[PDB]
Amino acid sequence: MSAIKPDMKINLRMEGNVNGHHFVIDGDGTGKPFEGKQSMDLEVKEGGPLPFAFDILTTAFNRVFAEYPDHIQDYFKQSFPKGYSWERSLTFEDGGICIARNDITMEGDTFYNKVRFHGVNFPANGPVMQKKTLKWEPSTEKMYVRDGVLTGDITMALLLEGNAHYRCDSRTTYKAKEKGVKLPGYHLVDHCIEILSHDKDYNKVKLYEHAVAHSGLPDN
Amino acid sequence: SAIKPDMKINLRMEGNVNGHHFVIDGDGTGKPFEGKQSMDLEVKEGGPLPFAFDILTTAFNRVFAEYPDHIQDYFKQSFPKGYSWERSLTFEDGGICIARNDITMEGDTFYNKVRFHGVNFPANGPVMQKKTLKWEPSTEKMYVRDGVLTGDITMALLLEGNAHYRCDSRTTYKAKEKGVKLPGYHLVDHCIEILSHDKDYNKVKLYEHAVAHSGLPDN
Amino acid sequence: HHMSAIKPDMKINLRMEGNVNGHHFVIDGDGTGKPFEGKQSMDLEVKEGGPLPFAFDILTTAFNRVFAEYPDHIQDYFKQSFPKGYSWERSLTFEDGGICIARNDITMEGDTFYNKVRFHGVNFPANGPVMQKKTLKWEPSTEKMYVRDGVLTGDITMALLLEGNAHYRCDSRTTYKAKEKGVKLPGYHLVDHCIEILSHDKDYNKVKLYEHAVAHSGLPDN
Amino acid sequence: MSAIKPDMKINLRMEGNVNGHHFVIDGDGTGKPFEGKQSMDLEVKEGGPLPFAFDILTTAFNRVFAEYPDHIQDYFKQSFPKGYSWERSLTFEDGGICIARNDITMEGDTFYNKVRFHGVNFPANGPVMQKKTLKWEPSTEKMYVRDGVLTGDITMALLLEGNAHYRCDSRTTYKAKEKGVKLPGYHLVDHCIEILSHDKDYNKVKLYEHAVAHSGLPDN
Ligand SMILES: O=S([O-])[O-]
Ligand SMILES: O=S([O-])[O-]
Ligand SMILES: O=S([O-])[O-]
Ligand SMILES: O=S([O-])[O-]
Repeated sequence: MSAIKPDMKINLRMEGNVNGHHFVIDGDGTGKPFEGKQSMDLEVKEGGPLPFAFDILTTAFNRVFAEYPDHIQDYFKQSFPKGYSWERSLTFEDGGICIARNDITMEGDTFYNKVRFHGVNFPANGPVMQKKTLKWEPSTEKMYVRDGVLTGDITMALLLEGNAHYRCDSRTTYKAKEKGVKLPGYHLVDHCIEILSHDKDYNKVKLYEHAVAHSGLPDN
Repeated sequence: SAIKPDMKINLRMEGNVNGHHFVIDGDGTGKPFEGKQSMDLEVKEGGPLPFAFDILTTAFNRVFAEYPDHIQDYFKQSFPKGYSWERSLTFEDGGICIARNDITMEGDTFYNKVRFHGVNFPANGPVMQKKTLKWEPSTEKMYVRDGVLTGDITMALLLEGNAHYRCDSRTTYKAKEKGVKLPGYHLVDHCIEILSHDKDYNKVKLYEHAVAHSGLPDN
Repeated sequence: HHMSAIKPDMKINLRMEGNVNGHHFVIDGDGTGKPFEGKQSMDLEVKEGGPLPFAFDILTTAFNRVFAEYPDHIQDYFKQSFPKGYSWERSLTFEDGGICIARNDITMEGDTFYNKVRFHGVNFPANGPVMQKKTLKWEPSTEKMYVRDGVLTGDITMALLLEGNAHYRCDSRTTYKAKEKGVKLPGYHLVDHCIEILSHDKDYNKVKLYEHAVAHSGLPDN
Repeated sequence: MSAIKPDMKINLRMEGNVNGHHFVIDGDGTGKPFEGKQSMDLEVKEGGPLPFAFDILTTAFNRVFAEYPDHIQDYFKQSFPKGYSWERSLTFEDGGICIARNDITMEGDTFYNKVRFHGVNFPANGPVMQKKTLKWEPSTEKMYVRDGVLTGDITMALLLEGNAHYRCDSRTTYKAKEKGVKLPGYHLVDHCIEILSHDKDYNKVKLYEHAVAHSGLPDN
């Protein structure tokens, strides 16, 4: 009966374009949906080595991996077996702007992800093209309903070389495939994403994320 | 050393939104180390306010935040000298607000010289029409930007009709005593609430609670 | 410093592949124009994805700055970018959250320019003017051309006229990069724009587009 | 039918607070409304010398000084003799944000301007606090009505040392004092502001503006 199982697999294919540079990246990972933890092994098939910081791709690599408590409606786990899809905009503080789409589907213990990524106006001397990023700092997403659609806004920062921070503002719009899926009320989703390991050219990447939902102070 | 477990709070706030001057006085208390604080507010001039009182609340001290041991408390170490902050509020309908505050301490009480200015609020907007309900809980991102500690918040106002209203805020904190160590990147959980008020919002009770943390998985 | 190889009467060969709100489409373009008068006209034709569930207007500026009246006192970065050609990247930010990215690779071969165009929009509200197709007209705008991070960049403040006398704000930044080296960067200058849909069918499967652009250096010398 | 003379005098006094620095500037000049030109001598009464770039203030130092054609409704000259007021937000690309107000009342032959200005969050090493600005480039104001109010949005740029540019996005709201003043349609207003002369620390500044209203191409 259960559409969401304790241990599930993740199959992902990304096709993208940043500043004209086409790229194709494959993923194959595992995760625990009810614990909000997933890990994935990536491998760029085309366009390696990448000319930009790999970090800007990480959040495009499923909120069905998040620990939802009882008092908050879990929109994403209720979206399967049919699945869902999202759209995202990434506005960086130095002009660089990205859009991204993902169409998620399920078969058995496996999620399938059709991911698209596009970025423009990234300056050559910028920390993205200079590859001076280190990690995404831990963040907190704001979930709320906007125009009948579950939307998530995140203020977010990249750690740069030299104790500097690089600002990125994101908006995601989630839409279930099935009709009649209960939209949740306002809530927060704490995030944490990390590159566990990589080779020199970032042709091989192991990514890990942890996400938890809550109602904020003083409920958490 | 300079901050007692219980403190008194005094706040004078003059402002202008859409050409409307106003003067508000605040007298309340709070326990800094526990991260909680309360305050009674009175519109001594400009009442009744033709705009939603909620936009003023965040202007009405991060020293009232529960900081752990593993995170540098830049605000509690800014005393007895005190500190200042500037702020910019950017609402989604075009309304822009700026604010500043000088925080001092003579004895056991906190003195706050706050100013507030807001422009370009739409007439039928949820602010000038008082369609707001409360500030939804948020998370401030603390990080050093150009040698100055900076807090950025994506906060949302709950409106009437189960709708939310966007506001992006950037605050720059500056300690008076030169030498106060800047903290690393960290988060500050926030929850603000109007506990009680009258019809025309002349007398208002405000309450806050702030907890600092390292985020996942250290929170 | 060399011959632009751009004759006063040029042709345009365009093909756009794009995605908006998950909806995929393919559009082809055929038109003519005069680079020295800063005027051009094109016949668009939705090959795939028709009919478009969104406003056609958001696509129109994606459908070449080589068609702009540049005075000889202002450096014409685009005309001197040929015969090698150039390419641009653009971000479109609407006031309701909708964000578009677009890029065009422009080449010249003989008498005709060629455009490989891509367009991507996200986060448009279901009841916004775009998805409801309540747009009417691109108001005349002025693009601010200047070198930024060693790259010629243009910033505009655009507005769509809606039904009911309302305006739909949009902020656009375009970056321009030449394929050949040695092309001189211009100083700050303005570019006046006026794009207009002259004719179309009901479902906008076939559209007739027109642009007129004139560069200048603002008051008082304009 | 508005009692606006071809040659008018301008009286002005600004009180402001940028970066915590309080200041007072007085202004006295003349202008030609139907030719859209105006000149003004400025004097720093308090706060001198200003620790920030003077250029960020000049845009605040009256749109009746704009040449309007006959096919465009001149909302500003139709607001007198009762006068009008405006509000403005200045958003810079580096985080610096300014608000500004002015109440304009006409007393016979002289225009009076009660101006207020406030600026926050300017980086210590930005071109403003370092005073690296050279001038405002000529721009174009997009006038249109939003929620029953005349509004102008401008993409303007400050020329910096080395011929770099410093972006600023601005929005102004105009409100006539008298009820039922006919709102104009979408039109453009070309601007140029130029500091003609100044003293060492900008305590005395000669300012000039030239504004012309039009309806864009091909009317240009
Ligand atoms: O970033 S780490 O905590 O996964
Ligand atoms: O803690 S308060 O929200 O009751
Ligand atoms: O308008 S002034 O810059 O000649
Ligand atoms: O160029 S005219 O047709 O707007």
